[PDB]
Amino acid sequence: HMSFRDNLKVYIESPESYKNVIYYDDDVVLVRDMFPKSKMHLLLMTRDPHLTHVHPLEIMMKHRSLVEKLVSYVQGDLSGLIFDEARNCLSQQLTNEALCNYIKVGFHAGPSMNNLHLHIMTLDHVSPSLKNSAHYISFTSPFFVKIDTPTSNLPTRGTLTSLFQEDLKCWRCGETFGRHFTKLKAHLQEEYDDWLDKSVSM
Ligand SMILES: [Zn+2]
Repeated sequence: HMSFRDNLKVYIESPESYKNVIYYDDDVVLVRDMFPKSKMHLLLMTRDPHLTHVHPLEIMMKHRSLVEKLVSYVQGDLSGLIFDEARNCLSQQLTNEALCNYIKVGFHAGPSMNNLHLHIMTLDHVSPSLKNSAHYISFTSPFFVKIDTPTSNLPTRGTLTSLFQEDLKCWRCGETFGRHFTKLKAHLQEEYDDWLDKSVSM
């Protein structure tokens, strides 16, 4: 397991060693992504050696126990922690109320790291580390498998390549930008400021 794709393995082996880790116990580790693709971008990782290397699509289909445990952490145990993190990344003026509708949770259909990781992130996609269409698309299309996706609605592996070829479009308003990733980025910034302006008075 010496591929760079195995680099997450350190967080579940020795979570006590990394400042990036904001919660762990015997079962899971909540860690900040080192290349955040939104203002807040966290990963929830199982520490189970027999689950960490299972593909997320096989997890969704055949490991509901784990799915339910992860959800219980996100929506229960760690909810307050995640909202506080969001306030640190966005604005302290934001309520859990407003943040709840500004966060998404799910797996990549074709992860790039080998250890199972659930993405927990704000919707903005305003971040320096979002650098190409593939990044953006991987979070705003069916390639992002929302944790509440029914098994019957899981994406087909074969058809996954075609998503990354399509014009860029804003997730919030649907405006398209062709392949002008740079124009998309400027617009995402505009969308975030708008959401933030509306939301801080609430
Ligand atoms: Zn828009």
